Amino acid sequence: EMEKEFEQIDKSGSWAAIYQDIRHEASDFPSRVAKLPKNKNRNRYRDVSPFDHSRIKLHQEDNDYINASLIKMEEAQRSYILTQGPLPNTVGHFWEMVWEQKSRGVVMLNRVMEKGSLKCAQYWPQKEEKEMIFEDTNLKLTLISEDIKSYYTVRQLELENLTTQETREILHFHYTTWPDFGVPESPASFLNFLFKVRESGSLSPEHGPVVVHCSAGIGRSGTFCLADTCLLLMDKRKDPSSVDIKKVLLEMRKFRMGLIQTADQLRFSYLAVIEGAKFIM
Ligand SMILES: CN(C)c1ccncc1
Repeated sequence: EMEKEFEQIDKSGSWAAIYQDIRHEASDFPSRVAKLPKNKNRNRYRDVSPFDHSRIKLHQEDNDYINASLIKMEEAQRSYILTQGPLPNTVGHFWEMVWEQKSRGVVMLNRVMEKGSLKCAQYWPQKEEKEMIFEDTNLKLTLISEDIKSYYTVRQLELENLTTQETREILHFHYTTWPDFGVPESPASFLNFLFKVRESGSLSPEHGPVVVHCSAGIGRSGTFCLADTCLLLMDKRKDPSSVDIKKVLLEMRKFRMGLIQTADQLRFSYLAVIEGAKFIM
């Protein structure tokens, strides 16, 4: 059981050590398309690249590249698209990916400004009456409603394909209170937020995979997917204590590099799963 293993690593202060074992054990696959010089401007960080095997393609014949990975968890029957925070020049690409993959939800785990720098372009409208047109991808985006709570905001958006005049409702789940440094003290607000995304039906097999992002799409984004998958595996298995969080993280790293950036994020993920398991048992 991981609750016991938590006290072990904690009392022995071994988090840096576990985390390094995971670093060394993690898959390494080619990322050739990401490093093409034509794609340099489409990447927020030169050291964070999708693997060729798991990358999302845009359907535009011109240049199909976006910094986005499909994570398929076969036993949990859960998929996720992890992506970087959009750049000023890739906001149209982001929404074209959301349109093509038939996603129902976008989960955002960062503020647009953190530590006095832009972590992300402002890629959605701030006012009902000021909609956004992405000329490069022929899409229109409208704010329908916005529900601001203490720890997170939920927004209702209409995405319209100007080419075919089809429209879809997108839910934007924005966690607003992840601290600039370190991790939340308690995982309660994060778990609440994750249960709210689940309730929406954004994580359901009826729809395309949820799109999850922070700045790089590996740290906070990793914690989100890891917690959701582990909790779902605990519902599904005859013995819930058979779920090894290190095994699940390693399976997820076959699909995108660097998921969980720090030993703090690893500790927080254990804590989120352990606490979440109480609300599930
Ligand atoms: C490469 N990169 C992070 C950027 C591209 C375009 N505008 C601002 C930043």
